Amino acid sequence: PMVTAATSLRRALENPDSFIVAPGVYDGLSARVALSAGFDALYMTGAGTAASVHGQADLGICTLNDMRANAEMISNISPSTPVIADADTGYGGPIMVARTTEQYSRSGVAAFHIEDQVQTKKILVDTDTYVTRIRAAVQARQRIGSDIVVIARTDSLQTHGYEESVARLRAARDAGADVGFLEGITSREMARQVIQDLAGWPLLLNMVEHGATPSISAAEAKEMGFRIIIFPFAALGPAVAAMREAMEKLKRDGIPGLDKEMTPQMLFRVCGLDESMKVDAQAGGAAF
Amino acid sequence: PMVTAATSLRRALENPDSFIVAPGVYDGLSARVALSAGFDALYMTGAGTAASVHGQADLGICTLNDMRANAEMISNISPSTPVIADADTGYGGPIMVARTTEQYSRSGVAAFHIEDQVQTGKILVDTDTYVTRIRAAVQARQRIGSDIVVIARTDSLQTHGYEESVARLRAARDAGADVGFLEGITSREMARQVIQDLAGWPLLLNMVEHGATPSISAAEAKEMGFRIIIFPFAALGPAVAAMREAMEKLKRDGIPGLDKEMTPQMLFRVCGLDESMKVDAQAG
Amino acid sequence: MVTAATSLRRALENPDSFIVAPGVYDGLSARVALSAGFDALYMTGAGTAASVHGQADLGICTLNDMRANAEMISNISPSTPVIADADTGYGGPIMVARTTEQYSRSGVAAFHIEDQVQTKRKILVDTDTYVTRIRAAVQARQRIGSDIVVIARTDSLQTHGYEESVARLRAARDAGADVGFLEGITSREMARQVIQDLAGWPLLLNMVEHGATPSISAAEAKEMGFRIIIFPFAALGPAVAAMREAMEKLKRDGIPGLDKEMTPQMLFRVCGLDESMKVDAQAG
Amino acid sequence: PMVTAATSLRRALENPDSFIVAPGVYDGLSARVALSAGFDALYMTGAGTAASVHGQADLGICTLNDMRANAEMISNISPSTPVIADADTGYGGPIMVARTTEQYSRSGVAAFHIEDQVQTKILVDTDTYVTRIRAAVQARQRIGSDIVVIARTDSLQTHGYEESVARLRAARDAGADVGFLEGITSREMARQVIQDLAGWPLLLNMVEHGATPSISAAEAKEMGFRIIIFPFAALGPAVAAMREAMEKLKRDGIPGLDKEMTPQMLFRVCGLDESMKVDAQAGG
Ligand SMILES: [Mg+2]
Ligand SMILES: [Mg+2]
Ligand SMILES: [Mg+2]
Ligand SMILES: [Mg+2]
Repeated sequence: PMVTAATSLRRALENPDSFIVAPGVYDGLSARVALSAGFDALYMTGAGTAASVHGQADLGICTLNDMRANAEMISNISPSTPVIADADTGYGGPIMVARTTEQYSRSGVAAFHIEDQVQTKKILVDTDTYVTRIRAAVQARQRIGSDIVVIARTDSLQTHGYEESVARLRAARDAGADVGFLEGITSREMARQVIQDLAGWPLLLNMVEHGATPSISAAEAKEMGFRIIIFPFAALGPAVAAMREAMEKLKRDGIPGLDKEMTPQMLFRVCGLDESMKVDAQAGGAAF
Repeated sequence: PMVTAATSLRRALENPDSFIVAPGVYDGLSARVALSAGFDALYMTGAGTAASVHGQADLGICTLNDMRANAEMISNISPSTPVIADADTGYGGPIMVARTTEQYSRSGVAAFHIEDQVQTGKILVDTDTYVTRIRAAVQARQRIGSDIVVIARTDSLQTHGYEESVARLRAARDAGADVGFLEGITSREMARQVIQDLAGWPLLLNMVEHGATPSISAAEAKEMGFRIIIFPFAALGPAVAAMREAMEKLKRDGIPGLDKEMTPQMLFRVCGLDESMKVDAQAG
Repeated sequence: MVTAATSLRRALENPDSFIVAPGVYDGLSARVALSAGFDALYMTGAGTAASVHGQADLGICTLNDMRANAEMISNISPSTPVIADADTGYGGPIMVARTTEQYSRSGVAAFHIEDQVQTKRKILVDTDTYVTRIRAAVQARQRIGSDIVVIARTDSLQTHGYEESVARLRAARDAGADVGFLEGITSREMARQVIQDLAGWPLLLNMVEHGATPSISAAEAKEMGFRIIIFPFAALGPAVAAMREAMEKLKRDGIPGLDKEMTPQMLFRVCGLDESMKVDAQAG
Repeated sequence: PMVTAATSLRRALENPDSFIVAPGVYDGLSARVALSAGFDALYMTGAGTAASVHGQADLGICTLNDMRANAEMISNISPSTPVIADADTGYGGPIMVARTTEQYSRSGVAAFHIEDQVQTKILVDTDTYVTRIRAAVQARQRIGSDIVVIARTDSLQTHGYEESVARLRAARDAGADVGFLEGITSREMARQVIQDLAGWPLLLNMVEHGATPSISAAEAKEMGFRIIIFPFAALGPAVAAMREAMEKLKRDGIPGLDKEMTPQMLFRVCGLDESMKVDAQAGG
């Protein structure tokens, strides 16, 4: 039988000693680089999928199709490594939440977050309608015997302020969500409070540096009491800076002038050539 | 009415003076970042497509669906910037070579390259099979009236040597292909020779450094007489070295330590936010 | 390079042309309608939902799903106009713009956008949000020089009344729409009344039988002054009733018992094997 | 603990008493319609996929992407019901056969077939064909998938019976679960193959009016087959019905569809009530 990295994530979350550190990846390449560096979890950023798949800002231009194709691909690079995937607002009503839940599960996604924003347009949907997306996800994975981890995100902080944020989290905890995600915590003090306010329920810190949140390392998050830290820009920021200074060097020099170690063979190795080659060798033949 | 950058690439190649630099791009970011640097053609690498879309080596794992979708979105980031796309071996026989051709045209691809390998090393098909692909591609764009530039590429140098490569390319030239492409050129002298051996007919140099070919710059390639130069790992080697570095620093420190400017807003404006905002604003 | 969007556009500026488009949901139903002699086709979203997804018409189809099926049907016979459901444009003006650009590149002759909320959890959006949709579509096609015909549909007849329905149809006309589409017309006096309320603007009749709408045949509808009549269930209804009977009979017998002309050779002929064979012979 | 119909099928096939009867379905409609007729296995046909998804003959036009998506939609209408899908030649070499196998597994497909034709009737040598079967088996062992590997040979009309048998023995020995002699030409050949490969599950393709005699499910079972498929069960009826309705609509200018043939009815055939329960349970 098939196993998923949902089940080992779930099992690590039911354990108070485990802390999940998941760099933000957005494509095959970033996923391979992060895995080679020895990360035991990855986070598929939706801002990065929008940037890579469509070359757009994150304005809600990825469909279910895009987002699931990208999460399934990242989940199956290393199937025993948990992937936490953005799932925006679930791509419609409860029928669409269920469909997303089932498709992410079949794809081997370990966890996905679902938020309280309006599909289209930060504009928010009433709490009732939000818990409706939560319930439909929990019931969907329940129908298919899936251990996928439901993360409940709330984008209500700046809009409606701390207590309303904590209210909407608690409503989603009561409707079955496995983890809470307060977007844009504004101080270390608010991060300690929310751990205490939703005591005993796992929480996820979103660590995008240089924004509403002070810079909190993974050892410090763990000690404040979070259960997951994600860094959605760990790969994007570096990649964009280097591609820009590489492009400009090419435009000056007329040749990329890459280090003698960036052979194409090496980039196929980063992408698991050796493993493909033994998959081909094992089937008999041949081509290598 | 409705316009493709194949027409304009096409006329550049007709001007004996135009020299085309196409850096290698693989996704929406690399594409956006290269257009921001001021480049006037792009090159969609299929190795880069296999690495980004699937996380795999360049081993023929991308389907026509896969490649056609990545090339349509890169092509429509800047619809007036010619895009040159890997089309591999045209994704099957004549019927599939024609779908690939029609699907790339509708999508506004400016040029694509078809090679002489099995689908499917390196390992080669015969000149008659290879020319059937080339003729399927030409006759298909003629039926729909597409100006898409058909690039005939050969991988026969390593196995069969120089005269075999040249004759495969003459065979393709005679079947209608607009540009030649001798892959894996092994010396400066052979670069000078192919150009004169196929005088009159424009040629593409694939410049992936530190492989089979000496390191030739845009400037040395235009002296030799190439009409197009491409740099497939131009976005992708820099992105890999930078991510690897950032990940093993994040592993040691427990925090990215990103430069103050690498913010999500930075990325949004790199990805054409101010224009997305104008579109919405203009609709009401 | 041409699309049927152009020819449908001038068919609609010429006052004597009337468009008869039977509902088609996959490539088979498209090939069968074309063979019957039909000069236009209508891609039902109801049917697309049922076929690609095996689901009721519940807003479960994505722009990815609708656009693939619309490109395919449009390109079975590129010179025959295809009118495609485009639901609510799959989001805000940013998505409405993508939808228009993608259908245009796809060869799709005409598409329709409505005033329902994208995601229920009939419920409509206000008129300004609706007009924003229609405006995003006109502007999007104008930027890329696309002739794709923009059909403004309203589902407000039941929820708001006929006077409101007419006001939303006039507000869509003012925003640049090419054709209007009152959904669910309840009588012929209302039919003749909408044609007159929006005099000089072409209107589309949705003729799904046994609904809110009396039975109006292509000729009567032309005579009244409609310029397009669609029959979304023309293929779906007969396909479903016959497959259900075939299956129950196979369940009873243990063998299908099909007519001797129900063969894989008849299928392939239906689905243009002779032309696929002309194409492959040509490349050789 | 997420479960797949591959497990129940593979376990049924270990139990001699079990006989598998599956009609051919090509899309969500024809699959809803067969399931409602009481069937407990479904066959996804490749010729019907090409005709529905692409509008084309069964010519090698479908891609892994086309074929895996239609397969996952069909498996997931009734996930406890086993679905046998076509997999052509597995879409490349060991690497693509393995992707095909992984992706089919994750989609809930219960069994698939891989045959011995060239990717692009012309056959590949036994060794190459066995490499695919072996790559299928090893791919699914690696992920712990119970997916059923069916080995198909199309060698009969080109090489005759004894070559056919040699190819299934070689697929068998490499790990395939079931054998599929395409185009069996008599009742005697049918008993001879079942026998020559005793104790190895066989499948009978039953497409009436071809080279195979009409053999019903009951007779196939009595013979020794473990699986009977009816690829054309839904295609034949669908095409004839639509043709006839299309021609009638052309003459009459109105479908004149039966009073039963409505949206409500389609939406019920495609699971409307179950969609509404799911909604009411969410809200809550
Ligand atoms: Mg998001
Ligand atoms: Mg390639
Ligand atoms: Mg619709
Ligand atoms: Mg097939």
